[PDB]
Amino acid sequence: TKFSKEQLRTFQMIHENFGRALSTYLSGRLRTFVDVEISIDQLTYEEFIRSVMIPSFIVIFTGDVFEGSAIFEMRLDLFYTMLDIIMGGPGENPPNRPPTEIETSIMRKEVTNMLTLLAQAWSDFQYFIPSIENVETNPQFVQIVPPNEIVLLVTASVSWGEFTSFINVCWPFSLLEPLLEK
Repeated sequence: TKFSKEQLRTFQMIHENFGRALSTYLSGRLRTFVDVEISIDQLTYEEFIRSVMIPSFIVIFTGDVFEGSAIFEMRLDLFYTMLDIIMGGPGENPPNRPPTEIETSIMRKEVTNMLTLLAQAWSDFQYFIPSIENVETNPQFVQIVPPNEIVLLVTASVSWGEFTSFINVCWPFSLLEPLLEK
């Protein structure tokens, strides 16, 4: 429904810390300097989901302590750039298609690492171990909460060279609400 002023301040700080960890992690994986800027916004789930590209890499995840799911979404340009470089290539001119089984297998591990960094960012406020529930490439098939429910959307602007892409983490209010006291 809404958040206190203290509450969004806490969330910004948590994810700014995630962002710094993400920058170091991605700088390692893409073997170049990767800048990460974190912004936070509050909007309806329908507004978020309609902003998502077809196709994308959409990972639905939860934690041992969460009653419900959250979303980790990565643009495919970043997905294939990372993937190519991780496999030994230049990261030049990425395709625009759903990933194959092989590519999903490799990049799921990367997402698992990044979710672990997200969990580490949260460690003072709420311990959790992330687990991946589902992976989709079309946001039409992603309806974790009702359209009008408010979500906290964490946007990571990822920039390297002349390129700039995005990773989003979507936290539904119904997931955060029982934790808002902390």
